[PDB]
Amino acid sequence: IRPTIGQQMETGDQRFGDLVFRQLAPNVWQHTSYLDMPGFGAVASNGLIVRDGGRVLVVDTAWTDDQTAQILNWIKQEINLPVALAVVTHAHQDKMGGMDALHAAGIATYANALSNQLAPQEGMVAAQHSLTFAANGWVEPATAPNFGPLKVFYPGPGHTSDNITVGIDGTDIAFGGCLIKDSKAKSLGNLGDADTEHYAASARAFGAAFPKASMIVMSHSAPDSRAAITHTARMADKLR
Amino acid sequence: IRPTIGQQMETGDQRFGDLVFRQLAPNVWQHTSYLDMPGFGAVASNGLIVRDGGRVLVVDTAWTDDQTAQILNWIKQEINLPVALAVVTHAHQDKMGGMDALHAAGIATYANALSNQLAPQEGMVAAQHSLTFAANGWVEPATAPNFGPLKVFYPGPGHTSDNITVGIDGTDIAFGGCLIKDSKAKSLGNLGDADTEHYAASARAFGAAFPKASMIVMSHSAPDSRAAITHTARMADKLR
Ligand SMILES: CC1(C)S[C@H]([C@H](NC(=O)[C@H](N)c2ccc(O)cc2)C(=O)O)N[C@H]1C(=O)O
Ligand SMILES: CC1(C)S[C@H]([C@H](NC(=O)[C@H](N)c2ccc(O)cc2)C(=O)O)N[C@H]1C(=O)O
Ligand SMILES: [Zn+2]
Ligand SMILES: [Zn+2]
Ligand SMILES: [Zn+2]
Ligand SMILES: [Zn+2]
Ligand SMILES: [Zn+2]
Repeated sequence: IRPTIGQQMETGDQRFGDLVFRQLAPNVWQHTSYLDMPGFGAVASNGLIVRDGGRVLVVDTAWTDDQTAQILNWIKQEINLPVALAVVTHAHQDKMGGMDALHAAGIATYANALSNQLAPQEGMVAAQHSLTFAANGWVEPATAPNFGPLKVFYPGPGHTSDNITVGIDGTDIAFGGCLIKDSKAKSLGNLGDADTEHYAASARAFGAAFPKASMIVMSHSAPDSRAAITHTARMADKLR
Repeated sequence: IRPTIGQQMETGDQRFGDLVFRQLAPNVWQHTSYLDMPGFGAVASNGLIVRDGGRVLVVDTAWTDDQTAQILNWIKQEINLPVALAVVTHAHQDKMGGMDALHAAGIATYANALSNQLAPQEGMVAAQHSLTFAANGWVEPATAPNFGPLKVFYPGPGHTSDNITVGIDGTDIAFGGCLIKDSKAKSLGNLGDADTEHYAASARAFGAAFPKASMIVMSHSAPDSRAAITHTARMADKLR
């Protein structure tokens, strides 16, 4: 409802069960789910839903299996196309807590190989398939077959060592997950698993990988301008 | 000759210019090079040389180009066979400081894709080829072509997020690089770039990957028993 961390609801948001959905482009929506921590309040987390070529592609789970099943039910009601695959952007609960729900639904799942290696240690179910990356950060194409417009980029260690990012070709949208914070953020969030030496370069690498995108989507704020990238990088410069 | 950090010279060590070489098995030698730190003395770093029939394989550079050129000169004098390739075990100076000497010699160089992505940020030159890894840490074989007895394993983040390890097939030797400290060590060394949460599991994963290796080679101590692995993991348990 009214998160302690994460954006508030605004015009253009559709409530569906315990989740919120917002259309960002003709074929792209943002999903938002909430983890209610007793004595603290709710923490919102955002991911994406993309319609491409008669199928739906999901970026990130919700915090829980039940919330992720609700995402799939929203897709069934609003889009009514098969969900071909999901990409999850690192091995933490806000991005991978709902993997079992995707697997039960027959959806193929993909994550950075390192995310799958870390997953059990982080309390997560690993994805079924591992993405690997060139030294320049771009996904190795044979590991990401039939990805439609999704352009998957590993920017380097930052929020975690395994964090990946996703652009949507043909749109104005790029997704930074938990790496990118908004242009008005006062902190970089949870740095407990973070690489404070390399964070700034990784944020800048994300910006340079998706130079055209004007709508920067992220895990814990509303979509922002490219100022979110510059601000995240400058905040991260202070950690070195 | 007498490092402040690293093993001292014992019987069976051959001094060659500024470096020290020790035969570990009929076809395996340890190379040792020294970085003199002003007011502190020398820090030794160890890598390996492996003969595989009519060719030689190298694990890790020395600290500098000139020291690495001396490794190549020792190989020429003592073995007199071509170096087919080198594998470097993460993007820090002790393991990658001499890349330029390998390249000048025409030696094909390999590192974790992440090491190559970090190298420019660490003041290193990237290797010319990238290794990638499965979700259980084993190298993808197509990325390690014609590696002979070198069995490359990524154990998870520990000393750094990119650290890799190498078993020598057909021997009882496995190389832990800077991840593993000796059985008598009191500290884990430089933890500035370390993953303190995952270190213990990564050290144990290295041991489980090479369960019959009885001689554990590491960057800054003489070859040790498997107690190097178990003691490293025990110290790392304390970081969590
Ligand atoms: C919004 C954050 C500060 S929390 C989240 C994440 N942690 C969890 O998913 C944990 N499971 C968790 C545990 C307790 C709790 O109350 C809430 C979350 C992380 O550690 O990165 N991402 C962060 C970020 O993007 O900065
Ligand atoms: C033996 C260590 C403690 S230093 C080495 C490495 N650092 C360097 O290569 C740096 N270039 C460097 C900078 C200043 C200096 O005085 C010496 C070395 C690292 O940071 O991991 N590996 C460590 C380890 O294995 O624990
Ligand atoms: Zn996270
Ligand atoms: Zn987050
Ligand atoms: Zn963690
Ligand atoms: Zn190091
Ligand atoms: Zn070292």
